[PDB]
Amino acid sequence: DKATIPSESPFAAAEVADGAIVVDIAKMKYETPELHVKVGDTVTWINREAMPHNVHFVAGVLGEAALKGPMMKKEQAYSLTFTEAGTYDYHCTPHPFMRGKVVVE
Ligand SMILES: [Cu+2]
Repeated sequence: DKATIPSESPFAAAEVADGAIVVDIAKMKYETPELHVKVGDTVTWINREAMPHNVHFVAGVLGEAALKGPMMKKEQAYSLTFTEAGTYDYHCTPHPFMRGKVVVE
């Protein structure tokens, strides 16, 4: 896997690690649809709206199988730590029109 997952379950926005690299989700969009980070960084998505959202990576992207993240409720978060350079596209399972990518340098 080209990513590790600190927590399988979503957690509270207030529980996000200091100096976290945050991508907010609001208005049915990932606020930073093109995020650039370095190898070893942890990316955290935070849902700021009542409609649940997730991040879903298709099979072959971060590993052999698809990585379908859990649904985040309002003010819930979810992290992924990227261990290899590359460009990783993702989308929201229930709302596939919501798309983003993280470019690991
Ligand atoms: Cu969504």
